[PDB]
Amino acid sequence: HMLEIKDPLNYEVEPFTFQNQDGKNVSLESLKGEVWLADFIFTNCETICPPMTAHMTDLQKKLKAENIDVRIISFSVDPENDKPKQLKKFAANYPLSFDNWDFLTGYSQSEIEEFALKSFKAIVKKPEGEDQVIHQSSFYLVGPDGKVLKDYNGVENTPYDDIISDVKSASTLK
Repeated sequence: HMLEIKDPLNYEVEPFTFQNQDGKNVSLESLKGEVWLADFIFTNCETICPPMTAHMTDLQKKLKAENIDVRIISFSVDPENDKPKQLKKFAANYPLSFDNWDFLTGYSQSEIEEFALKSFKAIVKKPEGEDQVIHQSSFYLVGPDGKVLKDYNGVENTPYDDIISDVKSASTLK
């Protein structure tokens, strides 16, 4: 045994309704039941170079097999300055497929705040990100209830299973 008997997570992402990069409305309603993948990023600074979305892009392939109605959601970090147009432009660089990939607006950080706080601690307002600034591109695997059950970090080094698990227990063992 090491980190106990592994790093089970249960990170409940509070349901809400969002608009995707198609201007199309989607809620957790459409995903709760399913094992849907999640991430969140900006693209505003950066030239495009590291394997940032590359992991997601690679997994988009696998997704065909997982498809059922699992979607890989990807919400905007600081959507006021970035905006879904930047995610679109970035998707025009990282050679990805909207195919079965819901890039979500979230809208103003006031809107994004409570959502991303509860869900992931991932707001931009008072904190800048004190972690999710430099080059993080962490996966979440969001379970059927809406609780996350695995993470990964793509570029390895800080897999985020371990951290989110530890935070899970430390919080109040969700």
